[PDB]
Amino acid sequence: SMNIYLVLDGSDSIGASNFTGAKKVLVNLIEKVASYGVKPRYGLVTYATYPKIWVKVSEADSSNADWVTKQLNEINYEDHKLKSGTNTKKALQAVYSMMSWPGWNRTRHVIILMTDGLHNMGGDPITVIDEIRDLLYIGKDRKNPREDYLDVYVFGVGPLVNQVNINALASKKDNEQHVCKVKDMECLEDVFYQMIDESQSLSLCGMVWEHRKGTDYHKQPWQAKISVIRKGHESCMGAVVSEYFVLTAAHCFTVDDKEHSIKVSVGGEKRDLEIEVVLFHPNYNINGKKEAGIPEFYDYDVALIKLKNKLKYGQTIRPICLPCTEGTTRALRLPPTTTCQQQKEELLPAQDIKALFVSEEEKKLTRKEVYIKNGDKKGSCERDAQYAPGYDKVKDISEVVTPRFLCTGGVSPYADPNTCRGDSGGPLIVHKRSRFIQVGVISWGVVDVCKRQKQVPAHARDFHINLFQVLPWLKEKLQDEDLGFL
Ligand SMILES: *C(=O)c1ccc(NC(=N)N)cc1
Ligand SMILES: [Mg+2]
Ligand code: NA
Ligand code: NA
Ligand code: NA
Ligand code: NA
Ligand code: NA
Ligand code: NA
Repeated sequence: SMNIYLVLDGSDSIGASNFTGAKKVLVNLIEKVASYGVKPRYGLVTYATYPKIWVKVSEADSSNADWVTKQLNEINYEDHKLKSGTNTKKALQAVYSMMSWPGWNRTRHVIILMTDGLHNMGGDPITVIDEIRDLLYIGKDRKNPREDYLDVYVFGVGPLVNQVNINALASKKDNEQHVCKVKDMECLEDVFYQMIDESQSLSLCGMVWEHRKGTDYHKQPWQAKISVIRKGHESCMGAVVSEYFVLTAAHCFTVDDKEHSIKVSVGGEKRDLEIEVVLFHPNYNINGKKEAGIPEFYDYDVALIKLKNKLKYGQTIRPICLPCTEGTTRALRLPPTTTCQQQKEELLPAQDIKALFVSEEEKKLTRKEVYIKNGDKKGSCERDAQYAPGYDKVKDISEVVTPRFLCTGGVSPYADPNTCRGDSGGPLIVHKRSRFIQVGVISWGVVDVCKRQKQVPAHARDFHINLFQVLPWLKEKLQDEDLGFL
């Protein structure tokens, strides 16, 4: 159990612009905490001469991150009156009231105070912290000091901050920093990682460690690089979907590729991983429609690689969320009664869908933003497939562009970058609730525009396998991977 008390100075010396900026910091904090699957109870207080309580921890809705964010969003600087005074002592007493009683020893308390430290009313605020420590039995007995149950963070607001007062109120813990200037984004970023336990979220799909010290492996933890030694060697990308499986494209391999010639690499490890076997989608067949004028048919272009050794999740090796699983429901912060159709309506709505994929560019991994044409622009994106090499004589183009495909690329609504051969097998991702959900697998394209090319044609479209359209296979092959498919 955890309680987070947001206390915002709304006095005269803060000013409108910086008061709003302060809320932004808090809004972003709530969002990031929620993204980690953590559900604390929130206290929301603004103050000047007196405190104004917007949210109390005892309220049932205090643990609803959307509701709290809504409250914070509605708070207007001018709402808080009597700005000529600044009584920080009182602000902390309001927090004291939320803790006092008319399993307590199991609740952790985190106070986040945003002020310039210039109180000109009431006594010394330090006194209240002392009362709070006493109330929570902290620093009273060795072997049970319970220092872990309280954290007092003070974020200095504005250009004219009184460093001494701010330092005085903040917790004092070894190897930790509890004081930050609001504009010092490095410090604020470090605070988060001192507050939330990374361990409690290792089993969560679509998670990324976003710290500034992070590497490409940290930013794309699910990313797997696949090598096939043959003839000309093959290179494909893939995504970790479970401790044993990596999802990629079927065309990356042939029935003539032997297990030992296929190596997988993850997490920035120097070593390669050995595979047990490749599971091609049963309906995949690149020569299945030659008669219809389709030299290579990419329908059902997906495959699951079962590794020999089970992976262990860490900040450089994590699974990406898959459609219609309980993991994606939680990642989206939706009730347990959510259905596959509902996740679909949320992830793949009938419109241009903001999405992204990853592309290696000379050792480094980069994110490419694209738009999935799933609205009244879809038919046009698909028809451009008629301009693909070897597809000039396909009778009905909808015979090559099956319902299994998602379509991206083009100049509308935006100039979409294109996938390169090396990106094939990689995941087409949707970024929601600060989490990453895989909606497709990079398969093929119409125009060869890879270095990425200068300017590309308006018909340079790319196709990807819609995971929603191969769910029965994913659910069947991954039934024992504890992913909780719906
Ligand atoms: C994957 O192997 C892949 C993806 C996209 C393309 N683009 C084009 N053929 N234009 C090729 C290969
Ligand atoms: Mg003031
Ligand atoms: Na709400
Ligand atoms: Na002690
Ligand atoms: Na950890
Ligand atoms: Na480390
Ligand atoms: Na659930
Ligand atoms: Na769909």
